[PDB]
Amino acid sequence: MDYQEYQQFLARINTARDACVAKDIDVDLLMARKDYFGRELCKSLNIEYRNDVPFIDIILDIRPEVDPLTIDAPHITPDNYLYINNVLYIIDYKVSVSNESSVITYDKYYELTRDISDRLSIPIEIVIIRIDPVSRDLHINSDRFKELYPTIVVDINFNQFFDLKQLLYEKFGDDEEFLLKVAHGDFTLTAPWCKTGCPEFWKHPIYKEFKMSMPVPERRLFEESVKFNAYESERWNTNLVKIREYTKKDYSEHISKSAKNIFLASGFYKQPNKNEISEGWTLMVERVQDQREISKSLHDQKPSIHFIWGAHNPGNSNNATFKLILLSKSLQSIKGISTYTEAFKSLGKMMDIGDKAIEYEEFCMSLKSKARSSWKQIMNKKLEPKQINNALVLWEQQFMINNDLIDKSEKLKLFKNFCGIGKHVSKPKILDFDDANMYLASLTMMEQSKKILSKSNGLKPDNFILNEFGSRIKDANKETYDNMHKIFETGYWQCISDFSTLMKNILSVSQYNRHNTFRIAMCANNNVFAIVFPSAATVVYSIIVLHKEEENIFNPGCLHGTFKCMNGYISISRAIRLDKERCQRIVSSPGLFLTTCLLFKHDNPTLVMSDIMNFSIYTSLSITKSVLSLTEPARYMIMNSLAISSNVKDYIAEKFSPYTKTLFSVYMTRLIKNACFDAYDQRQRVQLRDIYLSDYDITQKGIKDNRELTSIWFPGSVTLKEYLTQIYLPFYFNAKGLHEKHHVMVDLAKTILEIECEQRENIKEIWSTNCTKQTVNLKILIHSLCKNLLADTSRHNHLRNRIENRNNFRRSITTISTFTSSKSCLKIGDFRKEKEYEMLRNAMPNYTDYISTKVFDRLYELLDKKVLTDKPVIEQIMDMMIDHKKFYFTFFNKGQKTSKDREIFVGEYEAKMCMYAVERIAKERCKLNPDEMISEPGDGKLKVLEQKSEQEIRFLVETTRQKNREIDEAIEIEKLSLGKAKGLKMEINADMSKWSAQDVFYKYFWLIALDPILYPQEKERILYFMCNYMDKELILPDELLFNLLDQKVAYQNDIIATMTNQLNSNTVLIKRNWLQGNFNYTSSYVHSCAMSVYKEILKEAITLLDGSILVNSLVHSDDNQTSITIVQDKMENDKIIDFAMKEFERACLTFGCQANMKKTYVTNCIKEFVSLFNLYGEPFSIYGRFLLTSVGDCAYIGPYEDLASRISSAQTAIKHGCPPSLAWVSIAISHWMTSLTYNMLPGQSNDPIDYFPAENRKDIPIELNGVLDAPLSMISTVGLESGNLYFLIKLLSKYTPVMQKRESVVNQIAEVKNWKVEDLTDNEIFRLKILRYLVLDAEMDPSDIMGETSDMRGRSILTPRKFTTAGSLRKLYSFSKYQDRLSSPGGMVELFTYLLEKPELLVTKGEDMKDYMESVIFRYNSKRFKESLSIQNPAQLFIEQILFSHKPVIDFSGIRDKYINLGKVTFTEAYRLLMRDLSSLELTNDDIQVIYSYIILNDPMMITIANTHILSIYGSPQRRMGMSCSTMPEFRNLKLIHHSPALVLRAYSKNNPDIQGADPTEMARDLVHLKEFVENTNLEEKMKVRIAMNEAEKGQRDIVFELKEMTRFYQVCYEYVKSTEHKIKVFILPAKSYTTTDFCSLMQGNLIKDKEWYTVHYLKQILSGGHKAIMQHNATSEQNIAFECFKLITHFADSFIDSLSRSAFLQLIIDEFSYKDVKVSKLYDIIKNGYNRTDFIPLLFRTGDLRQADLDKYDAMKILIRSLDYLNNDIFSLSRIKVGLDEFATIKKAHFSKMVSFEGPPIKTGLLDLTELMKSQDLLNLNYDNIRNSNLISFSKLICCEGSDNINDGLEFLSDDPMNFTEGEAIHSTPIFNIYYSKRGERHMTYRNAIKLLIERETKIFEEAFTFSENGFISPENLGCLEAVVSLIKLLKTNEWSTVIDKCIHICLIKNGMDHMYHSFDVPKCFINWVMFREFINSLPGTDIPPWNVMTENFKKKCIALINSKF
RNA sequence: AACGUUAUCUAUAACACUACU
RNA sequence: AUAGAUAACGUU
Ligand SMILES: [Mg+2]
Ligand SMILES: [Zn+2]
Repeated sequence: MDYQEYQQFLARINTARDACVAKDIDVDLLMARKDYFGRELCKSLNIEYRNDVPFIDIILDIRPEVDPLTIDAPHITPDNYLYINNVLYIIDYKVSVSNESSVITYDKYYELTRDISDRLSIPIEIVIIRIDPVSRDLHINSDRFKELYPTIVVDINFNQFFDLKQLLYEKFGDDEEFLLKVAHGDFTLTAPWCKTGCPEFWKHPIYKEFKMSMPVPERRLFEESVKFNAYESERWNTNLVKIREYTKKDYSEHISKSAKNIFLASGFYKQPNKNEISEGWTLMVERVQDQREISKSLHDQKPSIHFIWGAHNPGNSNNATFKLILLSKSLQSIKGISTYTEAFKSLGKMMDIGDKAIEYEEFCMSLKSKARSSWKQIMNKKLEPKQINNALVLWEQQFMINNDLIDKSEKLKLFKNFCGIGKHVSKPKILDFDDANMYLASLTMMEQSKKILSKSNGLKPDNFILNEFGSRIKDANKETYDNMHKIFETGYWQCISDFSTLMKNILSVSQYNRHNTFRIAMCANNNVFAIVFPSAATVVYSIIVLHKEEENIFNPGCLHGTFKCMNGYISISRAIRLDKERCQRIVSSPGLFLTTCLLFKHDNPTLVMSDIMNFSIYTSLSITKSVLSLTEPARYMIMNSLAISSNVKDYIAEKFSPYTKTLFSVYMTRLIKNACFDAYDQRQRVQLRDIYLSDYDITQKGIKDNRELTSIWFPGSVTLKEYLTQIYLPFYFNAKGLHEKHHVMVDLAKTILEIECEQRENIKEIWSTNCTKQTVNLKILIHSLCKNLLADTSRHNHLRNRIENRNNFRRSITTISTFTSSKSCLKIGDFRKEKEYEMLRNAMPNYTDYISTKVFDRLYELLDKKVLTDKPVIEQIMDMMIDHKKFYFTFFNKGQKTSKDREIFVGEYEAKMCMYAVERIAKERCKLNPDEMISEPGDGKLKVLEQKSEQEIRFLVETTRQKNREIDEAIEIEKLSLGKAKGLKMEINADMSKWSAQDVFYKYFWLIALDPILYPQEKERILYFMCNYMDKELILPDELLFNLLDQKVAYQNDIIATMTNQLNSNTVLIKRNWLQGNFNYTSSYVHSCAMSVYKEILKEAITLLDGSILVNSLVHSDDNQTSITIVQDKMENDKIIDFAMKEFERACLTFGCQANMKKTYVTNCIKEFVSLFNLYGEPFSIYGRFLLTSVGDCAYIGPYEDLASRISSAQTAIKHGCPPSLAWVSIAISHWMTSLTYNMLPGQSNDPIDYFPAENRKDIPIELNGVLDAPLSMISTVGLESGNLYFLIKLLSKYTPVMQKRESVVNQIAEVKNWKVEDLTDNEIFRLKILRYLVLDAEMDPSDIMGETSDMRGRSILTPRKFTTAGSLRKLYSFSKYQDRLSSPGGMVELFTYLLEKPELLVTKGEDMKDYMESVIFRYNSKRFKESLSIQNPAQLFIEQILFSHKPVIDFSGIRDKYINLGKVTFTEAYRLLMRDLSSLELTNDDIQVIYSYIILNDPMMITIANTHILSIYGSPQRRMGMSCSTMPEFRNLKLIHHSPALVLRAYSKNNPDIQGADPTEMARDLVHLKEFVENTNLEEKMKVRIAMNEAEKGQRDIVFELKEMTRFYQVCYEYVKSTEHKIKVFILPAKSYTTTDFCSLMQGNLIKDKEWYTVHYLKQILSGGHKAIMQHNATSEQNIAFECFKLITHFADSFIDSLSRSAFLQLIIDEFSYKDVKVSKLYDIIKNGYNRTDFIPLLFRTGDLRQADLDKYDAMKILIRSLDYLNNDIFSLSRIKVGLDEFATIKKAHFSKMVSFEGPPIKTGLLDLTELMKSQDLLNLNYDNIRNSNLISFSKLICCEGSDNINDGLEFLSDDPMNFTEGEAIHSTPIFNIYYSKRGERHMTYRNAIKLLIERETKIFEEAFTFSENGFISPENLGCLEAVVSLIKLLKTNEWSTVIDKCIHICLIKNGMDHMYHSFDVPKCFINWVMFREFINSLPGTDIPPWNVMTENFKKKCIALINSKF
């Protein structure tokens, strides 16, 4: 803070030019940070601030009476001291990331002060305060000091110092002397990881080819560089500098040529237009016709939607039996002849139950009841069909196939020709997407669908989502609620819901369907039925629709035929076969449909809901690859069309491959085709917003929001943000796993082998200068690598140690996560038995046998075979790099949502570890590189983009102004503007084609050869590794060989056979394709070096052009974002852009990369990078993806955790900028999906609303199948604790006393003991009982001082148990060993004893090979791990969870245990039993205290959230103008544990604080703290009692129970001992947030309303100083409230009040007002009797005081009161004072929006009441123009005349000093935009003058609005009319419109000087006769003045209504 | 499958819908 | 620089 110091340091940086003083200024910056932290800490702690006070001075201070010069005081200077309770404390402020400085300072101070403490007879306590800059976590060594001050609420931001340090580094980064000076140490290397190098590497054939490739000098340089040793040489850069100097000539020559190329460049770049697009489309259609088989028949189409629908019949019934009878009767009465009419009639006769409906119902209920009585399914009781009429009924809605009632030939025809059950090169058949007839048919189909579906439902729209979230959504936005109502009312919603429910029924009944039975499924609709035919898995079904009259059904091209029948027509759909995944997608479809509709329609009146519905119903239900082939390429086509420069034409001609098998696909293809042209047309209609820079931050930025762009998928006008949403969202409509393994595997192999062939036949040369494809310029690459390595190793000097520490190089193999997971891995060897396949090995000889096992099992096998050991991992990595000669790889399909899947490669363990080592080296190198982005954690790339955009905008504006100063001065001529400099902002968004396949691997070798921090032996070993790796062999998967060997017709041009010697071997040698994803960091790094070369080229070219350039290149892996800002005046921008693109391509090709010009594009402003956008400084993301993933897959273990998993996605959507109403929509959809999973919808069987005392499902807790209910900040912050938390806040608000109602949460939670339990309502009582007994433990006490937090306790209560099969588990070697141990006598008890001996292994990774083996063996005991190990189908789990809803699935024994002191139980019975049990329980005030203490008081985050909810106050709303990213601050600043939690647990397992890698004293402190926590929570005692009681109950030691209890104990300990986790969570907020309170305020204000956001401030200080698991019983202070109040008062008095009356006004407001319900006199008393008095010098001086000591302290911070009096005799400011002749002392500014928190008696000055001015909203702005252009309505609030004559005298009591006004200037750049900023206005513009102009203008307007009589306003008749109206308004009930009219007419009379008559106004004597009053008001000629007509007429209507209602 | 994350759960061991319609 | 399981996003 202290921004004055900020521009002081900025000026110092600007004037800085020497590296020898850069060190000094950096030290000064660090000292400034130190003293700023010290000042803030002292202010927080309410103590005096000192700075290095001498120790003798404090000795004298504490003991003045003792003589000096007798005890030798040490020369140490403590930062501060505190003497209380006869104890002295030494305080020092430290700002570091580690505690080394703190611990050494502690030791020194302690040792020095022991003797003084001994002699002075007073103990000395050393307190060291440490604050970590990146995360503001607090560290206090002394516990006694923490006891003295329980609450510490320090919260500050170091971002200013970080920015200044960044500026310093960028200003001096190139300076080598500066780099070596500021180095924190020297370059050192640890012991080499290996003792000997690899001598056989030099004879490797790959290295021979390498050597032959380079010319002789390069070979020599390489071979000496690989032998260079940094340790041996006197300088580590010697070889680097030598190589750089050698290559400097060639590098400079190439740079000079590339720069001088700019003149040759022409102005014709690759901008797209209609000609290119048309030619590309023609080429595309020609190519498609060549490849795909085009059809022109409508009958050849495939079903766009696998469904047919019809309206429901209200005339009929709804019972299931009646529906079945109606369906049978309809099927039995088919009229006409057709192919399958006889079969359908036979089916109708086949299920004819006759009139025996009751007997059939009895049978089905009996069977159902028998089934719903067992955990497992019933065996050995074979079912038998029962003959009811002519139907052999086997189960409810199931019918046996009776051959008697069906003809055999008809049966075979129906099953084969139609049903397809039982059946036995061409091209894919697609419809002509460009044929006019096909498009006409598509248009007709869509119009018919819209016509049928748009009809009203005819039924009430009541449903679960609306009922349970209407209030929340409507409060969020009324428009969204109305749109949802329109969605629900239409026929589209009914159709989609019926389809979903019917498809769910189909899925349910298809499980138990046999091969000779058929099922019937019904939905809510009485006309829609589904028939499910026998199956084997796949689901085969047909849809049947009964309708009164034909051609009235929704036919998405899937209707097989319509036939006449009784009471109308029956429509049969074609037989549909589907997979379970698509089945579940259809089931979940309604959520996707509703979300898509709401997202598309959100805030867009020009769009029509019908078109959005029509498009969404096809997008959501599209489960075919046809729409997949369209959604993906559309993004690139439309973006390139909108882009400034892109090669869209090629893309269309040789990439866009449409696959249109449906008419909807043709429609969407036409939509995309039109969108391309229309996007090219409208690219110039994008307009940027006006940047409101602040000279220290950028606010109100981004891109203007106006709808001019035509919408793509439907007619309408959309905003650019909405345009991007329409472009990008459809990609997320796709479904993953739509590829069939056969074809996708074949295509992946084809692509890989084709790339291999291309690289073998053509690519033979490695180094070239002409930029050959797949070639690298050697010289340039070497020079760039040398420069980048030098810079990186100069940045940090201990790189090798950091690499070893962070990547666990020293620790064991078992301590690395990636080596112990359960991912797939490959094993090679003689594995004949396990795989058994025989035909493959027999026919095909050369089979490199392989198997796919798990990583952890492979590691266990390797450890068992003694191949690997517990030695440091890196040594074993080197040993394996030498030993492992051969590498093998396999591949499979990722199953992504793209048109073509991305192949995924799996390698062996040895390759995994060696690649891990190399890639971690590269990653730790890249972490220092600013350009590298993978180093930045996830979601921080958005922040990087925002920072780059804002800094480049700043550079552009500054450079433009600086260059055009002279021209602007000359202007205030057209030729001068012509010759003035111009700006150009360009954004290149690029990706690289075939990043892994097409790459010169040799270029990485040099990156290792020139590496300094590697010893020559390590270099040799790594190079031998890569030489072996380039000889990798990819193994064809066994399935590919299976389906290739079973063709019987050889392929014409089989590349696989050619590479496999006609399938004679299953291994293919791959050389130049380093596998997909193996070397991300390495590749990325090299690309960053290439971007650095490009940056140098551009800078050199601009120097030749004599201009300014700023280039920012961001490189993730292959996706590159390059931003260029060029200011120059030589030639037009087109030549510059063409040159930039050409040289970008050249540089990208230089380093062996290849820019995908098809997907690479150029934009003026929009910067897309890894799916993150930055329109213009404004971050943006397509949050629709997270919204659509709300109904994704989940664990399906139980309702609560699935609700949690989907709320997770809802939260993630919120974090990306989703509006609150859409967030509620997503949450509601998630709740609906979870409810539908377990049949919990309202009215259904498992609906628990009836069984609980709840008005609606909101009252039921989440764990009891309730619904979420909390404000958005609650869910987004605490993560599902929001339910209980919000319930408790509601309780506090409802039941706390009025006096403490508005106090802090701590005061209320302490006063809770005074509640009357008899008042609580049942619902509340039930919820409190559930919290107290089901969640908490009864043994806890309200007097506890430390307790477990909600994070350390579970929440799930009801969890079904499924008797799942064991699985195969055969390939698992570790499983075989575990089974042998299990069969071994007494092995398990020995393993359990070992685990008890080291219990920390239960919750922490083992650090030893034996420990890892024991943990792996023990992990098999848990059935969950064994079940998860085998492959599973999420759809199968979902279906089984649906099916087992009614079976006893809840084990009530566990739920009973939770309360004091039979088998499985159903959900409904569980609810009944739980209510019966909780009825017997009881509550008391102590129980409520326990609940509140254990739920709220534990976590400081909970306290902060409760406070920010209770004390929130919302200010003036305003539209969201500029977004900005911000990370969430840590809510737990205090840290009680220092070591890592795993280390602390390891130490606590024993009692030895001294463990490996453990600091002794710090470890002892941590162990003491953990022991205190354990003994205070009684957790050890509770565990011991539990295990003892269980042992007594069983009679023998249930050892597994002991293991589980130990696991729970250590888990709770681990979660308590958690330090800061440094989670990276980014939120898009309307403003920048630095502190925690600012972040909370922005979050609260952003998530309340869609249209606008609010400014939120709190009545009291929300934060609380406490630890994670310690109850807090003390509130905070009020110092910050006083600070805010007095800052606001002083600044308001100075800015808006006349100087003469300022002191009197301040005295009065101190006298009687109060701020935030706190008397301002109390605040003045607090500030006066406080040590923070130097911040209020002017305020004190305006009341005298200051005791002559404040001046002394102020002088010490950087002089007599008598001087001050004369100096400030002139200056009348209340916040600004001048202590010296020029020295100025001021008070920090504050936002005026908090001013609403003031109240008191009115302050009447003249005709103005300043109290309303504080209470006002509009007139608090600082801009003169804003004040002068207000409305009379806002000013009207200030009118209090009581006998004034003129306006001027009353207005005299207003500030006459000139204020600031905002003015703007044009930027004159390629993207044209304005710049608005505030500056000091001249004298003639003041608050007085602004008020005068506003009042005169508004009074004239309102006067001419009320000139009723033609004579004039002052005419006697108009005066009489005004007297009449004032009499009327005074007599009748006061109205706000009446008051504003009265004030306006009164001020008009004041302006005309008629007030004396105004105060003489009365009821006219010529007029209580109300009838003639009505006559007169009805006679009033309401004028049509555009501003005033509305209020006048509304006033007239209100008055006439009131007078009518009066009588 | 590698990565970069983010958030959720931590048990000893033959049948759904059947609806405001 | 928790483990296990699951899910989602982005890159390869
Ligand atoms: Mg990209
Ligand atoms: Zn008056």
